[PDB]
Amino acid sequence: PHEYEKDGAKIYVQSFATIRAEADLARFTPEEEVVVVRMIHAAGMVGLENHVRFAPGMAIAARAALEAGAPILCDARMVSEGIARARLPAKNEVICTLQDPRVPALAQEMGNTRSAAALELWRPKLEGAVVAIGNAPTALFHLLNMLEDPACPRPAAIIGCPVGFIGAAESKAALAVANPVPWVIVEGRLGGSAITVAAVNALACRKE
Amino acid sequence: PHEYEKDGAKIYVQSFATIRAEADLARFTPEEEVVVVRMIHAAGMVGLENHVRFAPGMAIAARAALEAGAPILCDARMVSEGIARARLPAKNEVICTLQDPRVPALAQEMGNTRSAAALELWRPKLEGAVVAIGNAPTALFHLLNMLEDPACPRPAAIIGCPVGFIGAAESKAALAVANPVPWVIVEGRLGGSAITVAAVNALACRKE
Ligand SMILES: C=CC/C1=C2/N[C@@](C)([C@@H]3N=C([C@H](C)C4=C(CCC(=O)O)C(C)(C)C(=N4)/C=C4N=C1[C@@](C)(CC(=O)O)[C@@H]\4CCC(=O)O)[C@](C)(CCC(=O)O)[C@H]3CC(=O)O)[C@@](C)(CC(=O)O)[C@@H]2CCC(=O)O
Ligand SMILES: C=CC/C1=C2/N[C@@](C)([C@@H]3N=C([C@H](C)C4=C(CCC(=O)O)C(C)(C)C(=N4)/C=C4N=C1[C@@](C)(CC(=O)O)[C@@H]\4CCC(=O)O)[C@](C)(CCC(=O)O)[C@H]3CC(=O)O)[C@@](C)(CC(=O)O)[C@@H]2CCC(=O)O
Repeated sequence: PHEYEKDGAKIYVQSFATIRAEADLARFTPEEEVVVVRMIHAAGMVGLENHVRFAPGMAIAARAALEAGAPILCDARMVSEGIARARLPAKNEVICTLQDPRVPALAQEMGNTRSAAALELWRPKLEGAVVAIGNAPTALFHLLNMLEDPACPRPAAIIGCPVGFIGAAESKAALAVANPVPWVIVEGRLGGSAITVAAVNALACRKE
Repeated sequence: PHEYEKDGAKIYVQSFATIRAEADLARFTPEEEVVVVRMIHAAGMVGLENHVRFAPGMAIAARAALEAGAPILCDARMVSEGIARARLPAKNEVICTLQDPRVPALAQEMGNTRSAAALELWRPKLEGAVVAIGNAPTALFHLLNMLEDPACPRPAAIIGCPVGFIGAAESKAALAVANPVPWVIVEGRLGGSAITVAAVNALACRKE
């Protein structure tokens, strides 16, 4: 038959070692470097690290908020499903409101996407949250506008990594310019649910 | 506030137009070209098309099996959750057995990963299925070995797009050399749940 490596704990260690032998990671602090390594792993793409940007302190702040029990608010089900329940340090809730039966009618009334309208339902869980946006640029731009009101609850951190051709690059450059709360992004068109998940999973647990 | 495009049906049309203006797509048949466009969209990466390979007839065969009610067997929950229930043409079942409570003990006894052991549970749904492997190279290599037995039920098609540094490229090159059933792959390290989902969603419905 076909022969191949079957020890997944070994596969992980090997993957990480290969990435650290090939990637240009010197500019990242130790807390940032672990996140980057996992994002590269998820993407299968050495070179990705030339596009990542963090606010000073973000990685430290996000791991603290998770260790304190913060929820994780996700734009898409592909993000919520990816988060490793085993790695969570404090029984953290993982939330996506996209399929709430109220979202189609709210989106029509707002003249916005479903991805964006569903963020309105995050309000009660937003104070101190870790935000994970892996898909929808409209969700990230709508979140920026939400946070321009001083009465809106404010998250602990935002992982802003939407992907794509229309809106994506612009929404991530606007996040970084606005600097509402500590943030990380993948500049340009690259991003997506896998990279976003990998960032959350890296931040959640001190072990790789 | 921040200004940005809010019509998602418009966003899609624009995304696709941008990809078709930039990407090198001439070698693909019309049925293949639609799949490729959606995979690029999901990845945010023009250039991806230089890595995609299809068996002759795969795209036609996979869309037929779906129109006939075939299930969709998925390695990972990030794949199963991504598939658009609205685009499915014939009430198709979407299945992932990874979290079955029998999988941890079966994997120990097989000396294999959970991703791989969970494929044993696909047997009753495998005849005529569309296989969507977006994550685990071990699952794809284990599937090849499964199919070396003439008694194993055989799928209609395989979308083989695992990602990563260890095993991934090798498992996809082995799929293509073995040619068990019609197939598509992303050669090398790139791949993942988003690209895989996008292939299934492109095949499921004739409208873009
Ligand atoms: C349609 C199914 C999945 C999907 C969705 N994507 C949706 C978020 C829709 N996808 C959207 C757009 C086309 C989208 C992208 C935007 C930028 C660009 O187009 O170049 C990018 C970000 C390039 C993009 N769509 C990418 C993707 N969309 C996809 C994928 C799988 C491609 C595809 O096959 O159509 C792929 C996944 C990217 C990732 O996880 O890394 C909608 C229309 C607007 C969101 C926005 O631009 O901010 C959105 C629907 C809505 O919110 O009203 C989803 C809810 C649709 C559904 O269930 O019918 C839905 C949510 C999936 C989830 O919850 O896992
Ligand atoms: C740990 C959580 C998610 C995850 C998983 N990935 C797993 C599949 C584990 N991931 C695995 C490996 C490290 C893996 C990769 C293989 C190649 C390489 O490492 O370079 C690649 C393919 C590079 C890889 N892992 C990539 C990814 N794994 C991930 C991600 C999100 C990265 C991360 O944060 O660890 C990312 C997603 C890629 C995508 O969707 O496009 C295990 C250990 C082996 C599978 C194999 O190599 O064939 C696997 C566990 C097992 O089957 O025994 C998961 C079941 C673990 C869990 O729940 O504890 C689990 C399944 C996720 C799902 O059902 O959505």
